[PDB]
Amino acid sequence: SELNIYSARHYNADFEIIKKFEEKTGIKVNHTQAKASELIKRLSLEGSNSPADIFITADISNLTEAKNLGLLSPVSSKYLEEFIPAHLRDKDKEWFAITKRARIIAYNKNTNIDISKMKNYEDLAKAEFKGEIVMRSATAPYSKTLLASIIANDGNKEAKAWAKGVLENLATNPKGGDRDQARQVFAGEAKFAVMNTYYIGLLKNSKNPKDVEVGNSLGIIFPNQDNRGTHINISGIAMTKSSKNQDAAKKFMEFMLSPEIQKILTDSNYEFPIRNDVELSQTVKDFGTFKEDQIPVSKIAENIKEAVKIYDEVGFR
Ligand SMILES: [Fe+3]
Repeated sequence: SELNIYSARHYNADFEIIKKFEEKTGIKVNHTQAKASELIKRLSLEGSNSPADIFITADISNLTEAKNLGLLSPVSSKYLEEFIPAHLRDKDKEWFAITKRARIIAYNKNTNIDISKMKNYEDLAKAEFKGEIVMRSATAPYSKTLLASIIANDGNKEAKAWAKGVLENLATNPKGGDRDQARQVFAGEAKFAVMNTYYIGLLKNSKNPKDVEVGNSLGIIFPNQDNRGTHINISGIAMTKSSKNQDAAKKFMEFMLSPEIQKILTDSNYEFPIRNDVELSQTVKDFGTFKEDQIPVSKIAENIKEAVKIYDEVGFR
């Protein structure tokens, strides 16, 4: 049992990546998957005695929460610092992006839909869109971090108004993740879905013909193009403080930023690579170009508590 990974990622593409690491290094990987909230509690209760070496997330704020709970340890790697831009890794060297993703607003491009008035995140909360929006639970990392970014940019008053309006505008109570919101848009149960870009790729390229149809129907609004740009989040990685296979851990972290693995992440999981010398997959190119929010993801995550607070006060959960 040579490397223990606790991962909140939820993608079949990761199995190939793991196997590739094992074949390269001879290290066997023990892969545990659960919700980030459950992995953080588990690392908290296991403490110093945890078998965990690596914590992997699909969200910045999950990494920062683990950090701020003393659950991680710094890794100083020339390899990671050379290929990951400073804005996409912890100043204190305890977490590191492996990919980027954008949380966008999707519509059914196989319909005539006026998207002229759905340009910014704030537009989701607008009375005119009552009954026309779908979004997953406020307890989801993607949901919490998106609201954190709205607080970071617009402050808590506007953020609360936004959360209230979104709640009031939901076509249905939240059910499932991003792909279920996409299915709702395909089916005509809602006009707009808040979702991550890579799910569009996963759907368009799915083994399931029904999901291919859903994916093929989706058009992308990259919100806030006229101003601050679209919300970016990261999938990221850290060494746990509990790590006893630290050699292997640092090897795996560097491996995640290697050319072939960054290529798999965009080719097979439709995410944006962190490395600036890896070609995007054709599906990802097809999402189109867009302006990104320039706020550091670390600063977003500083507003995570107020995000959970607001969602609670407004009546989510
Ligand atoms: Fe995801």
